Amino acid sequence: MRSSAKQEELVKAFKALLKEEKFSSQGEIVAALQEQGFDNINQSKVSRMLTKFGAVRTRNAKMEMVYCLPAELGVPTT
Repeated sequence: MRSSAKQEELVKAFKALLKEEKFSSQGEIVAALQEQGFDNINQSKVSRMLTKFGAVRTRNAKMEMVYCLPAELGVPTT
């Protein structure tokens, strides 16, 4: 019985957005999360999360170089 609104959402959202293979830059996912429901996001937050989580830029179904997520890296805990 503990309803504490912690930032364990910005992490599920971040990893999910990347794994969908749509965003081709930081600023792209920066704006995306603002539409999702995060008013605490900027270019530094997105560039920091990319380096922190360890995302990779790869060619998708249509050869577009977009941001995606490799093997399980960045489990919610801290």
